[PDB]
Amino acid sequence: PLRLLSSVHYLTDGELPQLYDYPDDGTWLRANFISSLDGGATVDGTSGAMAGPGDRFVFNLLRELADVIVVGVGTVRIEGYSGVRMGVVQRQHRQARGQSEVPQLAIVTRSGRLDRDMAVFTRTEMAPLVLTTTAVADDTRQRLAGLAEVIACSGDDPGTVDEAVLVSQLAARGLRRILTEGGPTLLGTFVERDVLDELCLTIAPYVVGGLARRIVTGPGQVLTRMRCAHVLTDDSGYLYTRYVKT
Ligand SMILES: NC(=O)C1=CN([C@@H]2O[C@H](COP(=O)(O)OP(=O)(O)OC[C@H]3O[C@@H](n4cnc5c(N)ncnc54)[C@H](OP(=O)(O)O)[C@@H]3O)[C@@H](O)[C@H]2O)C=CC1
Ligand SMILES: CCc1nc(N)nc(N)c1C#C[C@H](C)c1cc(-c2ccncc2)ccc1OC
Repeated sequence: PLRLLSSVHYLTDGELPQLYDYPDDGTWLRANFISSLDGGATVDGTSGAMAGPGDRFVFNLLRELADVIVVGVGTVRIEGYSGVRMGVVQRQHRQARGQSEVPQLAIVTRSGRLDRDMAVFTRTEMAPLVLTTTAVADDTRQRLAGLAEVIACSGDDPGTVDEAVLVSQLAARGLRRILTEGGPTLLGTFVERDVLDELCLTIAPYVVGGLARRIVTGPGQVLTRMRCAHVLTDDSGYLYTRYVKT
């Protein structure tokens, strides 16, 4: 029943994006996270310490393929969260794929409490989207006029975000190829409401002890079965995996 894996195939620079192709139609919510061997998501608050050149490469490539990046407000506040920086060649490939110069950025909040002076608003080329509830949308739209387009993503309850609606709200705006990179609360909701189509997980060859939290936090408890689509590796021992529901 058991089969041993090993490096069978070197990936040319055009084969690697075909592995991470989005579906030709429909909407698709992809998660990219990185994790240690013992399920540690962070090393002293950062996740950048476990990320080597390999992971970074896949990380930027995934950004290059996305119409939009969804991020929770907690992650966006953290020390050195930039605006999405597309290099000159990345912008080229995106144009050849008919996408815009840079992927759009969507910030999720239930509270609507974002500042006019946040890092995310200030040095991003293009004005980010704010995904929040019906309850707070209008006041948030006012408080951030000229910084962000504020979009209500409530379903049946005006006091919260319905994650399936969030996703549909993005598709509505031609932003059907979605990517999320954190934080663990947002991913938590995406998993609990079962709207996560695909998980891209980097397994860093480290153990970090028991202090770090997982790539997912929250009260949720589910058993979502996924299919292994591929596993990649480099000389440093990392595993770059792709899993699809169901
Ligand atoms: N796994 C990794 O690799 C990552 C690890 N981290 C680490 O984890 C910590 C941050 O964790 P967290 O604060 O959970 O990161 P988040 O990005 O998940 O911040 C979550 C915020 O998003 C808003 N929100 C509103 N509706 C939703 C919804 N439906 N789903 C999700 N979020 C929603 C809330 O903001 P409001 O309160 O305004 O409603 C909530 O507080 C940091 O210490 C950082 O070091 C950070 C990034 C990625
Ligand atoms: C590159 C790290 C990383 N790898 C993988 N496989 N999945 C992820 N979700 C993240 C991540 C991350 C968080 C969002 C993050 C990355 C980076 C970052 C990404 C790429 N190069 C330098 C920094 C900076 C700040 C960050 O949070 C504050």
